[PDB]
Amino acid sequence: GSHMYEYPVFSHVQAGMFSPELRTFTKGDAERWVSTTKKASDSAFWLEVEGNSMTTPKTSFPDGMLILVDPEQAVEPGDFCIARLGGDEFTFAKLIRDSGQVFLQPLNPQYPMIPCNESCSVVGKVIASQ
Ligand SMILES: [Ca+2]
Ligand SMILES: [Ca+2]
Ligand SMILES: [Ca+2]
Ligand SMILES: [Ca+2]
Repeated sequence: GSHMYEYPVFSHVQAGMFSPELRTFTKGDAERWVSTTKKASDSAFWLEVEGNSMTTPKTSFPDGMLILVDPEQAVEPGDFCIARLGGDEFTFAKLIRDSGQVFLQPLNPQYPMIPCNESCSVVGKVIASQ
């Protein structure tokens, strides 16, 4: 007699003009809720992938896919995550170790890898998709 879960879907828009991979949360409550078997913290939420920066040329997050983000789970190289850059804008990428260096790597080679040091902090771990 297990249980299923449903988390809020949060909206976000392109942060800049020529950087679609950079997002910003929109003002407003959640209007949509998506279910999953994935047990997560009460801070967890979904984000709709909008674009192809995470679409591979076999893990791949095509445009339109929903991803479950849990701010309460620890992230390490190898995990996919949401990272805040600058303090207000965020991006969805794989956290990796490039020759010992920590970078955010989009799955679509067309987008640049970004260092995660000072103006970079992890928002949450991606733990599921729909
Ligand atoms: Ca909590
Ligand atoms: Ca779309
Ligand atoms: Ca570990
Ligand atoms: Ca899935």
